[PDB]
Order: sequence, then structure tokens, then C-alpha cells
Amino acid sequence: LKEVWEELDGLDPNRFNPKTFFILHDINSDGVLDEQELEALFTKELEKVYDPKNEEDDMREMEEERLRMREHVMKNVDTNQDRLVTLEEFLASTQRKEF
Repeated sequence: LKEVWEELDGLDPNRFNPKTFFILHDINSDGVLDEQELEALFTKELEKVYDPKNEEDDMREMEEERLRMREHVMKNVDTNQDRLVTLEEFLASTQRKEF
């Protein structure tokens, strides 16, 4: 097992791969993400950072953050505004570098 300090050059043709991030987030494997998948993805992100329990206060003033994501995604990713995002139109919002 010779680890050795690896050193890529020219940047291997292994371009990024946003396609997999779309799969891992596809829980019901519907090929699309609706307001029910983003609803759970926002409340859960707080689980990996905040720390709720049985109190009602710290989870209100910061509410400005939940709207910050629900809006930026619904505004910067919504392609044909159908509350539903398909893999096709979604790739565009990303693939189209000029944007």
C-alpha cells in the first residue's frame, strides 16, 4: 500500500457531478422535487446546526433564515414556476454557466 502524496495535473477530466446530489435528495425517487421535499430539507438543515427540543423562542427570531432559503431557491431555481422542479429544467439553471 504505497500512499505517496498524489498530485493531479491539468485537472482530470472528472468534471463535477451535480447529478448525484439530485439523486441523494430524491427520497421518493420521483425524478423531481416538490414543495414537500424542500419543506423537509429546510427544517432538517436546522437539525444539523441548531438544536430544538421543547422550547418556543430561539426558533422564531432566526425565522428570517428559513425564508432566506425558501425564497432564494424558489427564485433562483424555479425555472418554469410550477412549484415542481424537474431534472431537465434544473440542470439548465446550473449548466448554463452564464447566469
